[PDB]
Amino acid sequence: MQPHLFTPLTIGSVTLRNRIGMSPMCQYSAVDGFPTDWHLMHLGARAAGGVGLIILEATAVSPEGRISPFDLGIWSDDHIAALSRIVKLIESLGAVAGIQLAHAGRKASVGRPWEGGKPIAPANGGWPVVGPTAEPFAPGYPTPIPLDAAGIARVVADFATATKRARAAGFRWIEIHAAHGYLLHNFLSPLGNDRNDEYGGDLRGRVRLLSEVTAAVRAEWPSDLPLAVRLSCSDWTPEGLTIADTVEVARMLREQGVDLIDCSSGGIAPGITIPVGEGYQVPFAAQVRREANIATAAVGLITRPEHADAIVRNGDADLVLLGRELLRDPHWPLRAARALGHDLAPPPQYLRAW
Amino acid sequence: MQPHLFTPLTIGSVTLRNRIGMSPMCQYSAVDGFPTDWHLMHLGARAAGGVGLIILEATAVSPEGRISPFDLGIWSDDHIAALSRIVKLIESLGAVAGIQLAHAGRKASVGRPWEGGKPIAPANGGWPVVGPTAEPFAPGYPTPIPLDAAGIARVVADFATATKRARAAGFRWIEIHAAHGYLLHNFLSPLGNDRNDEYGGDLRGRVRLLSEVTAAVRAEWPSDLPLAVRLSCSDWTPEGLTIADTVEVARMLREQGVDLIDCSSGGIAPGITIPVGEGYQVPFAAQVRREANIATAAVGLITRPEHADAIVRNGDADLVLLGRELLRDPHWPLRAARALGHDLAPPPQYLRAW
Ligand SMILES: Cc1cc2nc3c(=O)[nH]c(=O)nc-3n(C[C@H](O)[C@H](O)[C@H](O)COP(=O)(O)O)c2cc1C
Ligand SMILES: Cc1cc2nc3c(=O)[nH]c(=O)nc-3n(C[C@H](O)[C@H](O)[C@H](O)COP(=O)(O)O)c2cc1C
Repeated sequence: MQPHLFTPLTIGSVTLRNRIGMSPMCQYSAVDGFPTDWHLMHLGARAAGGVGLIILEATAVSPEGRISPFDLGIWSDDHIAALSRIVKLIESLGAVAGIQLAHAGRKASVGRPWEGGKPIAPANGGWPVVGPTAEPFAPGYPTPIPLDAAGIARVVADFATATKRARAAGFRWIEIHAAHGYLLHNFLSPLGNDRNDEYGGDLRGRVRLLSEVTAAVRAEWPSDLPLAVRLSCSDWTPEGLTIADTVEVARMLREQGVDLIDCSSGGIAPGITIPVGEGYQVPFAAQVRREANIATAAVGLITRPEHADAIVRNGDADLVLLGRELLRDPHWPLRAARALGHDLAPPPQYLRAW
Repeated sequence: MQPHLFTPLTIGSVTLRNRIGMSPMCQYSAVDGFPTDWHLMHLGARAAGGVGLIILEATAVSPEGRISPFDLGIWSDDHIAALSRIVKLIESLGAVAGIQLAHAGRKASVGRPWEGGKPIAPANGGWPVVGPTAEPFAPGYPTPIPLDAAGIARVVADFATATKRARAAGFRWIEIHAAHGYLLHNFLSPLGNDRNDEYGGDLRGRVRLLSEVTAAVRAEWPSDLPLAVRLSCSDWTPEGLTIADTVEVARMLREQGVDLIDCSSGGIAPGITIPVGEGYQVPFAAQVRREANIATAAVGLITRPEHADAIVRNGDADLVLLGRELLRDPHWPLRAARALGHDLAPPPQYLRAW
């Protein structure tokens, strides 16, 4: 009589068949924000693998908000068609389709990870980036234009429009990317802010932008459908965001009608030694969930089925997200099920294999 | 000097990157012979997973030749567009796109395996079947209208047009399905085929259909592209086909220009006890390679990386085809490379996971 890895989960009118999600993972394979056949196959395989929730990569609410020129985008109505096609593949295979709205902020305009991931200058078809202050992310990175009032309203509107498009594309779950040194986290974290205005200083100020985005997003997204935020729970130095801070943000987000905190960390700056290891971020998921009375997703080097189960049974999170493990093994849910002794049918096309 | 599982294979203008092929596997997921997003993801995924050669399922050269109403088709020019799209995805991931042309013949007009695979009547969307004699396959199956002068050269033409179509879609490997109880095998096997024409009785006779089909295909198939034929090598019964016969058939197909025999078995009639087990068809692949001096593929309950490798190292076969292993694990070649100590990188999108 406790929740396990293969217990459904209901928020609003959306029921995940189990507690396994595919974590948002950029593919750097879009053209002008448009997906290719790559995306259909990549996301499809996991939905056929048996995960209950596919969350699409960081999808840029605007061109300047992309990590790379190859980022999936949602800044035009033209983006709706190919995304809904992806939604239909995913849902025919019994998973729920979700999407991560993103803005890379001062970390935008870089090359693909597998090409060294170096900043691309505006001469080579980069673009000027934005942020809370003109403080570059690292040596060699561009000097961001600090957002003023007009730039801030633009972002909120951009998230708001993106939300409409996601709805039209048939997504039944949306996550706001407010982690990994990107625009929202950059505002939230003391390490990147020097802003003395209402969008910095105190925690109440530093959270203002995430809060305006959340409200704009939430207002466009039917109360009926799950909304998530992904946070960088800790900056992993004493002078940055701590879990305590995160808890207070989660509490405020809950009040704004967010259904789930997806609990990540890192990214605000380079050179921060982060204690990586199996389930190293689960404790953040545990704390947020207890203390902010909100559902959480746990993530980071979760690869073993019994570990995933323990996370759900121990009430440390509601959702277990797999990144790399699902890249290695899109059929992991099916193996998880047999390892734990739960019932999961493969695609009918594959019955004669199992 | 001599090869292992990850050694390239050249035939004409086509270089397979390793010795691992995906065995043709019917998906029962087409409408009027057209594929869906199911196929693109299903086939793309195994190419993403690093197999050298993707053989598409049994693709019907005519409507009547389909196993099920839901079979892939290549009887119409309409079918070119969608299949080339499948080919471009496959080729973009570094694998070679192949296709198996098929005619279910007497076993034609049945439902999906997971829907009881029971015959479907003409009143109910079924179609009258065709083949060597008027004898049904088993209790319950329709009555095959025997093929005449006319019927025969329609089948031969069909295989030939299909072949033109496959070239147009960009397939660079073609296999003729002359196994599993289907039209060509049905004519080749004494069991259940009592024909007494020049298309029956003697081996010289029983093989005529396959040889003409072979000739037709070869003529349309450019000479720099490999051609394979899958055979049932044994009927597993005393009075049926034997490795001795298959060896003779192979020797004949080598002289017709066929580049490889894909060595399967079974399917002529029900009630034949088949001694299934790991590598149970591999001695057939060995013997055909030994005595007919022709390249071969092995297939049948091969799952282990070292066994697949041992098959190639020993010269039992040139190519190892995996069916069910790849349904279960599209990424098998990546795991098999790691276990045997060969370099095989995953798609760049996935490098962070390996
Ligand atoms: C290729 C790749 C792409 C990623 N893309 C995103 C992304 O678009 N958005 C995001 O919030 N996190 C992204 N991440 C981080 C993961 O979503 C996830 O939080 C973390 O890697 C979980 O660890 P795991 O990969 O060990 O499961 C990505 C990670 C990888 C390896
Ligand atoms: C779902 C499924 C569909 C298949 N469809 C075909 C087919 O279209 N053509 C064919 O020649 N063999 C077909 N086969 C047989 C396999 O290609 C293969 O030769 C045999 O299963 C080899 O053993 P393996 O699956 O253990 O590798 C199919 C097998 C399965 C399980």
